[PDB]
Amino acid sequence: RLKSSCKRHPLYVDFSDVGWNDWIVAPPGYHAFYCHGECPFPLADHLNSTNHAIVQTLVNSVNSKIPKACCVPTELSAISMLYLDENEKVVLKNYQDMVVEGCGCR
Amino acid sequence: RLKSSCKRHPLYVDFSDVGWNDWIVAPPGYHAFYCHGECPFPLADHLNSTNHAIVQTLVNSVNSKIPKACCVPTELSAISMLYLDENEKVVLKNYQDMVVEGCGCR
Repeated sequence: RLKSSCKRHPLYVDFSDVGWNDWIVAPPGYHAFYCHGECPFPLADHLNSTNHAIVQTLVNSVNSKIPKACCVPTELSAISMLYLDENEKVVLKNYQDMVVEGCGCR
Repeated sequence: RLKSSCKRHPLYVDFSDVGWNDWIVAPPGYHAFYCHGECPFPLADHLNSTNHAIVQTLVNSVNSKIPKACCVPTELSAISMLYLDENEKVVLKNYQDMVVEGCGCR
């Protein structure tokens, strides 16, 4: 766990490995992706940072006791899941914030 | 840099230390705060996590090559700043995402 600038990485999630296939009927898993990568001080353009992230990035370069801005997901999307609630009812719900579309520094 | 659950920490930022007092007339600095703290697998309630964060937290507990959800700011607020643009014009602008109100796992 350590690499260049903040970016999106591939990550398929199998519901059976995380023990969710018990309640999630479908899909069996999904391409979720994830974010990772240092948020540099010279602030990459392409990479987006909130004003706070920028302020913190700068402070960090003049004082290291303060952490750099983290590389988290900034753009997400949803996926459908057919599952069974606590009462064994079959539900088809559209779950938000499941897939990482874009990454950024925050 | 290493502590318990994700939480907000105090952080005053002096524009002179980060070399911004040159263009920012006022204020001289401000209480920005910052976020830090591990995002545990048993997922603290009070602490908020996106669906993705939850999925990633879980994966992480069954595979460590994948990073835990990061502790970033989830609720921010703005502050006013009187500054001078590139043309030496005095501007009073309300800058968004400057202050960390709440923290979370993403």
